[PDB]
Amino acid sequence: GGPSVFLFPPKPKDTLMISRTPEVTCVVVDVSHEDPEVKFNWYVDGVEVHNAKTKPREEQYNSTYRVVSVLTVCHQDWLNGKEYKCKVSNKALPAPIEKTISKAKGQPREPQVYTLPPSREEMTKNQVSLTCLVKGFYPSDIAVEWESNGQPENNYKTTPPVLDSDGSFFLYSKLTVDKSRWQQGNVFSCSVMHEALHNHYTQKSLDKSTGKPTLYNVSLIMS
Amino acid sequence: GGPSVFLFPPKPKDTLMISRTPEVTCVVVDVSHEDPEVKFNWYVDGVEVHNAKTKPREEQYNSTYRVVSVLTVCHQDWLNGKEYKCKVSNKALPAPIEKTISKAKGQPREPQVYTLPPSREEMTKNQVSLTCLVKGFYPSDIAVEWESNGQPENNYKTTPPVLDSDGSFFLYSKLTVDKSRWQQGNVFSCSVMHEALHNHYTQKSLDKSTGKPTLYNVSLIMS
Amino acid sequence: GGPSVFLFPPKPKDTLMISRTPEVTCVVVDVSHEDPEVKFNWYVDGVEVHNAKTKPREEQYNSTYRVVSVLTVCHQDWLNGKEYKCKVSNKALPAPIEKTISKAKGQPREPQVYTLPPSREEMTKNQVSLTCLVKGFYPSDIAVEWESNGQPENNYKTTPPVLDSDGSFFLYSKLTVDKSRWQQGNVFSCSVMHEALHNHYTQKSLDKSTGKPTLYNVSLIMSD
Repeated sequence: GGPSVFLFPPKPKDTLMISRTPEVTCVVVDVSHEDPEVKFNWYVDGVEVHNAKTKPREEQYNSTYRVVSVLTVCHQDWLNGKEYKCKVSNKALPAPIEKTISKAKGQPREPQVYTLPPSREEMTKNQVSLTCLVKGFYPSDIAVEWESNGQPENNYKTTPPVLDSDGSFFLYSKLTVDKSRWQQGNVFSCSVMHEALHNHYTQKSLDKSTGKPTLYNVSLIMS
Repeated sequence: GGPSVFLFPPKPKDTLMISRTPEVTCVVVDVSHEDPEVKFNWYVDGVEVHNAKTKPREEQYNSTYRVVSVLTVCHQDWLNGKEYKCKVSNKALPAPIEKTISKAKGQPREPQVYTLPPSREEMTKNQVSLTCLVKGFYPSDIAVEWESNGQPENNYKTTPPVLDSDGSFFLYSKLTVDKSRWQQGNVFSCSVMHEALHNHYTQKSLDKSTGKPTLYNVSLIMS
Repeated sequence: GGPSVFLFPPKPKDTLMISRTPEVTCVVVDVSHEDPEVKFNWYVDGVEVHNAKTKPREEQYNSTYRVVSVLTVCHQDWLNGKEYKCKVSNKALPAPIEKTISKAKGQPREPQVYTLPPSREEMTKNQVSLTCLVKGFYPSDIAVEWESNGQPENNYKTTPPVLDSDGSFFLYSKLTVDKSRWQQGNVFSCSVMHEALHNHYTQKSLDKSTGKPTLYNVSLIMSD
């Protein structure tokens, strides 16, 4: 098998709340220069799709030759768990290689999201870090975005999911903001989007005064 | 006999979010008995669509034939506000009739969502009323839902949108609950889905913490 | 072709206000211009009234005429719930059409009125909104009005009544004002008028204080 097939699965974030149609690419890399032409076929539930698209070939700095294809896929189709196959045939390869993509067949798990107020030591520094974690989701396809007024901040960072003993997944998201803005009591939240969650959207509000509502500052004066 | 043709827009809750399927339909009422079969044609921007289907006709109490045709739509297709054409052609009908359905054009305005605690006089009664209002949205298409941490409820009523002095619509939603769960400190969240909102979703939660006393307290002195 | 008579029941605020008690409106549209004569009849409790009032017809572009007529009758007579009948006769209609209008029949219920103070998040906005909700009134006849002793408020918002699960009705009244006026402890109330309510008037004034345990934030002074 001379030519190789590189499959790019659709972005888990893209298939969520509608921004653009997710794209899956069945790129053909390591194509021999003797026979640049490649035969490409479809397999979707036994019926060929009518939205076939192709892109011009690109030649890299090295000897590797790539052929790239693009698609449009409806959001509801991916959630249905349909089976997809892109078949690549070439003269150089003796027999075709099979790489089939489909949604994971696992039991959905409802995830839980929590927020942690910054520590006192972080108050010493000029930057304040806000952390929120999401845990208990069996599928690895999830999105977390720190949402504020107007355009969301791009400073947020998300760690990859880590497997747990129970078989679920957990991850953290950290956002660094200015120290001065923290005392203003601005609203902060990290929206978590998962397929198991209701409406695929959940939000948790984090505020300085929400950590502890206990009454304070009691003064007594005796003559 | 010249049957009447009625057009209906898809439910917004179908359109703005993913899993629920939005279908467009153009219904016919008072179809002549001579030709019960009615020819329906679906056009999207002047393009034929093969995915549209028509349910079989049924006989009603008023002896009037009703034929319903549904066409699947994409969320981005309705977001772009593309024109849809329903063409009705019948043997009894002397001339086919074409109807156009399109999204209303307007300036998207971000709505503000607030929650009001129950009144002191109202909490004495067995039933407790929780109100969540959304204001300042120019389009008339908006969805309001009530839920808690456990599961969504169903005893919620949403008032129809009404005009304002500026022109932006505003409305309220009321949920009736028991005092036993309300006094235990249960979160209640109203979710608003609007086109102008970020990710077409915005949740506002209540933890019965409204009217938190200030940190400062009145000093006590002795004479 | 044939004229169509639309039913406009009296607005309960019209019944409540002294000046507009007697007015009852019959409205007819799609009147053919070929026939100039219009016959109007009022049947109160099954009998004809001697006096009548009818304004001149209004011309419409689409070969139609609008006829509005006013009948005078005591407000207490309408409050009794007796049926009223409007008859409109014209040459275009082969036979006269009789329309019956009456108040909704049902068990009267005493409505409940509650005011809500503005949320903390709203003082960010320049304009502050006050809400007064009414609920649990089976009849659709209700009148909610915002009132202040210093000066009546120009702004007034009211949603249409919404049917409840038990069969009653509920709605809200909204008043937007300035932050300074609300902070200065201005007196606001939502007068509610219903047929079942005693004296047909209920006032629920809203106070500036939110009932928080600490609002003074000023050290007290002891004097013996």
